[PDB]
Amino acid sequence: GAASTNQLQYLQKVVLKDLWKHSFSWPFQRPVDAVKLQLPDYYTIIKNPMDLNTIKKRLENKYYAKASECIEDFNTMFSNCYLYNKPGDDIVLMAQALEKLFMQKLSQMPQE
Repeated sequence: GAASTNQLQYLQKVVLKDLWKHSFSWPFQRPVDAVKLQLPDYYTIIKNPMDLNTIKKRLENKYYAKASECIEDFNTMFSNCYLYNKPGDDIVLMAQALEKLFMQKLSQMPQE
């Protein structure tokens, strides 16, 4: 698009796709529905919420001027999970496995 054109493509076609395909991705695919999940404090504690669909649509809409802004959103998805929940929680173990895959794919991203 503009800055980091091949890198934004990689984030969309490799990183996002491979995280989505991962079997643990489903709790991270859409914004947390705090009414349906009965979590009235979720959006009190998490002020920068992020999910894979928001990243997907942002990439589709060319929202990111550079790849680092998209990487920030991926990292925020994980950090929000560890902030809201506790060690040993099922959602935290799922996030950790996804984050390990994310770090592999990010490490393989070709330079600009």
